[PDB]
Formats: sequence, C-alpha cells, structure tokens
Amino acid sequence: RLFANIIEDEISEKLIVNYSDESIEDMKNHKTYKFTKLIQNFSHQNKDLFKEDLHVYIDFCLKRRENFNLFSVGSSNIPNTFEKLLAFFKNNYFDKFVITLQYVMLSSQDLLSNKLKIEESTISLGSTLITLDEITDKLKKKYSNGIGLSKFQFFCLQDIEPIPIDFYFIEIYQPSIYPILKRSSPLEIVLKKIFHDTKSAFVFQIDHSAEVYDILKLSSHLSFIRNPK
Repeated sequence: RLFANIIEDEISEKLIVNYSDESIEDMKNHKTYKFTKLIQNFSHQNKDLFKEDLHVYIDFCLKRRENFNLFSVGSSNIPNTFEKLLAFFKNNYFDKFVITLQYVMLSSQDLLSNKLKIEESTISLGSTLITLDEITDKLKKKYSNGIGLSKFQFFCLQDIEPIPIDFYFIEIYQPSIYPILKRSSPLEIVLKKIFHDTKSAFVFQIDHSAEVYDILKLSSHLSFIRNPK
C-alpha cells in the first residue's frame, strides 16, 4: 500500500503527475512510478491523510486484530502526520480501546521521558509508556538522525483478556536511512521484523526536495513488500 502525498504546487515540472492513473513519471530519470493512491495536497491548504484511504486501512487492521504499521517517508519539510495521527485516534477509538504509546528515535533515545527486544509476537520497547489520554495542552518535543519509531498498543474493550494489537508509526526523514530501508544493522533487524510480522503501508512526501527522485526510487523497492503470511 503505497501512497504519494503530492505537494502539487511545489513539485518540479520534471515530474508528471497522473491522478487518473495514480502514477508519477520521472522525466529526469526516464522511469514511471505507480502507487495505490496519489493524494493531491497543497502547501497552504494542508490535508489530513487519516480522513482518506488510511482510515479504512487502519480500521480494517484493528477489526481484524492484525498487527500493522504506517511508514512516513520524506525530507526536511516535515509533514503534520504525527499530530493528526494522535488526533485521529482521539476522535475514533478512545471509546473502544485503551491505547498506549511509546516513542523513540532509533539508530536509542526516549522521546517521552521527563531496552529493545525482538520477540515472536511483538517488538518490546523499554521506553516511557503513556496512555493517549495523558496527552493534554501541557505536552513540541517530537522527532521532527535515525528513525522515528512509535509503538501504539490497542487493548480492545470487548475482550476479557485483551491481546494488544500493535501499530507502528515509523518516521524516516533522513536521506542517509533510505539505503537501510532499501536493504530491508540494528535498524535492519527492527525494519525486517516489521515488514515480516506486521501489515505495511507507506506514505511518500513528493515535493520540492532534492531527494524526491530517491524517495521515488525507494518506493519502487518497497512496492514488493507482502502481507505477513
């Protein structure tokens, strides 16, 4: 599942956006890039991606109790994706789930403060844990060097003994990391555990940046990742 967040008024004429076909042709590199969905976005009227196809994706994994992820891949122009994600869960799930968050920068650094193990069922983080309702007006210090790794646990209120459904939100805004992602190193173990044991979805920021061509190339490799079997 590959989404292109098209910053339309900023992209070079060397990239040809085809909404009908959901494709981007790179006239510089003589290569065409296909996606699940192009999202038409603008620099001053900023869309919430969670009111589009992602909503359905998220909702489906939750109802099916399948562990899942979303990758946000971009550059220096950091989208508002993290804050809208928090807002989306507040508005839709607080009544069916107890939801926890742990948030780290990985290379580790705990982004919520005043251990990182691979297990069969989950990735265990030893950083600070909060429930999402603990986020109040008095709480800026976001990842926006390595990767941003958020782990949400959803404990369904309908269950007498809930197995948490894990959701991973992974922020990759450092061009250095694209090769590590492609190859999928400590990061490689994490990344490969996520691609193998959780359903995947990707959003790529397509804008002004000099990395846009590499972001596109990167999407081409990520387009081969399959559902955990």
